[PDB]
Amino acid sequence: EGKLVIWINGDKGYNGLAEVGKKFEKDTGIKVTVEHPDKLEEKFPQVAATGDGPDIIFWAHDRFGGYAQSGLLAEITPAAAFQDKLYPFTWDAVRYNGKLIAYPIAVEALSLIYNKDLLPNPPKTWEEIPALDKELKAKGKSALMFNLQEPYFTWPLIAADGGYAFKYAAGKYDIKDVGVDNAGAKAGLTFLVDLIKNKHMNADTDYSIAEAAFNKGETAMTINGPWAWSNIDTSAVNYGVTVLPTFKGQPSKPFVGVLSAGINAASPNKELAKEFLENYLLTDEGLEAVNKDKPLGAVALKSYEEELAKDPRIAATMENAQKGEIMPNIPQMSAFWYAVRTAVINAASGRQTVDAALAAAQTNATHLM
Amino acid sequence: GKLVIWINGDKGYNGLAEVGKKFEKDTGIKVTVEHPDKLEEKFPQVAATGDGPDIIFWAHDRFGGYAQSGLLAEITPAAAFQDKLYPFTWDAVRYNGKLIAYPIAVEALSLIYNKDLLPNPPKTWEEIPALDKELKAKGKSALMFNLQEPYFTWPLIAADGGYAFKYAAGKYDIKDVGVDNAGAKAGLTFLVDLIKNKHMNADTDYSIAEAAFNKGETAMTINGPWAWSNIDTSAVNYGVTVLPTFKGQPSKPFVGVLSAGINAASPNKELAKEFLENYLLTDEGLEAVNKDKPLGAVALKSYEEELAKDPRIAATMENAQKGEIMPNIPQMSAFWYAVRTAVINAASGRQTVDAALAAAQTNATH
Repeated sequence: EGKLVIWINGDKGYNGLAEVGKKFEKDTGIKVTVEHPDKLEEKFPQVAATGDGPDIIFWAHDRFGGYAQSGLLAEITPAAAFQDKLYPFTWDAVRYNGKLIAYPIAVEALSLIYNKDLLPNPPKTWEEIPALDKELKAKGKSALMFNLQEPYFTWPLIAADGGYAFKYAAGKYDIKDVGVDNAGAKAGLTFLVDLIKNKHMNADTDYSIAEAAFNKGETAMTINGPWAWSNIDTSAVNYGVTVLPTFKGQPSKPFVGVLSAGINAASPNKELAKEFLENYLLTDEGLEAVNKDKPLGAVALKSYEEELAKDPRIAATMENAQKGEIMPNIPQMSAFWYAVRTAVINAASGRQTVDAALAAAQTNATHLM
Repeated sequence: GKLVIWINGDKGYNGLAEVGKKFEKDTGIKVTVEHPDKLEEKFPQVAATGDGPDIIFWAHDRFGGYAQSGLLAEITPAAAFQDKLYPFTWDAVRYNGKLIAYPIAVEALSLIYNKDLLPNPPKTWEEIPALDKELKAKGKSALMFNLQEPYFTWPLIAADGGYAFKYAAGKYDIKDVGVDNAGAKAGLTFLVDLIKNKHMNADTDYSIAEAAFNKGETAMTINGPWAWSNIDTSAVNYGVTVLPTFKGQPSKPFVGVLSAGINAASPNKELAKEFLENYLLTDEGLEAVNKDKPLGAVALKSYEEELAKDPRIAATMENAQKGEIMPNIPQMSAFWYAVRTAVINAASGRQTVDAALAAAQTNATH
């Protein structure tokens, strides 16, 4: 019953795509049918939900937003290693309401096309076109002709100095929507409290107790960060560092801290700062110099991370970071931490149930704003 | 000219100074690396009188507060530079849709395990109770970590859908159309002026422009990869390049990304993913399609690097990176229709620039 029906426009290389289909079939036994029906982008929303639509549709990204609005497309979830194989801006094109809803294939935009016999070296600027046209008109030619009837062609110029269709409103933390009190949080906290109730952990275990027990070889596992590594290195323990365990088949989501270099808005040296950071520091040699002095852990620069991640501990830090959440960069985090500290302690000890501790934390977090 | 850099005393500040010294050797500009106590508290105190360091190093989360006070300069790296760092690290230094710092390093909790006690650690939290029973029979325990601090316990709590504050995704704002602002008027006025001064004709359309270029009557045109084959058939030896700037800013062509979507109702979603990821989005897969009918520039970096040996493709990609992604919402239909009318009417004598854009603003909205 497994098969793939693929829709692509008749002006694309659908025979080429079929050849890829045939390779798939040869490897998997699964038959791939490539079709190019007329009006396929109109037909798709008509048939897709009924159980007679294609499995895969190829079209320009802009139409997929409308499809996504109707819930016609499956959220895709490629691994980080796969996402990194495509240009970031192409993933931006297939994002809707913060979800990836397609795979990017190809990229098209307008360019400046010029006659090399008439103009061996074309102009850099729009402003130089009037004079260039005067010069060419003296030989009975013109500088520039393009389609003025269709805004697609004239928009690039119009947009240049601040024209736009729709303002993209940036993503934002919503401080009135706290998630300490939902089903997911209750499940995780209940598992934790149950580990305590069942005597697999003690409620009063803290940083030092855990560190000592691990470094003295009394416990098989601990949860900690790169700051703890050197203390373990000096111990007798042969340790590894790995991805955190899943809970209900989902990754554990540690908060991620990103050591960042900000440029003072009042600095008269902003161009120097940019030059230093981009071209001296954020290079393999620059990060190496810093790392050698005191380890950075995992780094944001791909080329150097690929070198550092030969150490599995660094690889694991990065893997956990990619599965985690970026620490929110807002003042209200203080209220969250305080409320949550209390909730876990009270649940861990039996002073409150899980539901009442999280309920109280939800109300405290919001009220402390 | 100089650079004073602040970084915490627990970081590799001597290493950073060595980088500073290399900068000085090349530029003649001295870099001073300092690690004052409480530097993250000091910065908003002295930056806000305007006498602080030029560069400050700290964890990204503190920079949100700084950015709220306008203490940090918006950074604008080129596309080629942004691509050198992991996307998610740029997300960490974004505030109100602006990049406010450069990401350096990445820190997170991991599972640390004793290889002599446990050569292969558990993949699941659920398997820990049984593992602990087994280890307790030898006088050991499975797992000990800091239960007092939510930083350490949150990973588990978050796993099944706990979160601090809902991040509401970025979104096109349909009540905010920008066809009628100073920038749009500037661009359109320059265009109308090209017409008024007889450097272009109001009536020029796709076919007229294509014919004139392909017959060697005009030095330049603006067009996409779809037009190339018709030029190839002409006598004209052509090049393809980056669009001209206007007021020293890039022309921003709309970018179309040919995309493959998976039907939400499909019972074959895992097959689709396998086909797309591991057969199609590879060099050999894209080559098969490309050989049949050219794709132009491609999203797959490894194959784009091969295709971009053709300067025309390189130029398409360069323009695409400087352009704007075509908004993926239905309301674009209203924008195009309104704007089509505005440009035609301004280009002709039929309306002024201001009145044509004003009418288009009102037509787009609704």
